Amino acid sequence: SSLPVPYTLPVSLPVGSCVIITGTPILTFVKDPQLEVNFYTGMDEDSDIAFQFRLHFGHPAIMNSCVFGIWRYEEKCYYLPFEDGKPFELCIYVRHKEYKVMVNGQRIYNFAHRFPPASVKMLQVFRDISLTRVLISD
Amino acid sequence: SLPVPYTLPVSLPVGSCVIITGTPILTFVKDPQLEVNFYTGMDEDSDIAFQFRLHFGHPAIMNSCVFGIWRYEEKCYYLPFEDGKPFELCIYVRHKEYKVMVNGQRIYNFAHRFPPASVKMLQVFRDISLTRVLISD
Repeated sequence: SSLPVPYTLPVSLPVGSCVIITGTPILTFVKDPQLEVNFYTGMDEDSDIAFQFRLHFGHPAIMNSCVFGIWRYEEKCYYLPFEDGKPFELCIYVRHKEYKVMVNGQRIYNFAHRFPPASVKMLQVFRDISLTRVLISD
Repeated sequence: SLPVPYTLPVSLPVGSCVIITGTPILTFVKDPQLEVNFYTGMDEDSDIAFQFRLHFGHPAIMNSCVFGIWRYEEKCYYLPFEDGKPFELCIYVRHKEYKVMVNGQRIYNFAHRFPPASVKMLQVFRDISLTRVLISD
């Protein structure tokens, strides 16, 4: 039913295209389960990354003390309410000057291009997910 | 709805529990959170023995890697549901630690950095409407 993880795919992502990534979080093996998506400008692991998207599936909780006006050593964890992950659709739409990032149809960010979109040659998707679909749409 | 910020003189001996209930407010700021401070005095310039900050959204972090060097991170929070479901935060005072529970789930044991007797004031604020604040034992 799925795709191997890590998943690597040569891609062309011109303006007007969209990367659609769907899957289910795996919340049972690591304390800070996350999704990582990389857009590489070449085919090697050596090459530059035009755009990395990392999404944490938990809620960060940060604890600390303030002594003599100075915050001290931070202690952090990720709160995971439900123990099954909510299936997600990540959509990265390529606009002329930005990537428009949507999670479950909700726009969360507009990331201004730091390389021309045509520089992207390869997509990588990995970490704490069961991968269902990866496609490039228009 | 209790006023926010909510500040309360408290005594938190071993065996007590701070119970805070409310519902997140997700519509005014991009990174809605809950902040709870245990102060060691009544002044706002008092020391904080324990702060608990919870982000109601999911952090998403974006960056580029150029010449092998990660560059400037851009961060945002994904806020699903519709609005946040109500929450219960329980901070149990044990002999050596606070046991932090969210919605009945123990998420963290924070070792005391001050004797719990040092705590004199509780403050609860940021992006919540507050329903109850009580100290039980």
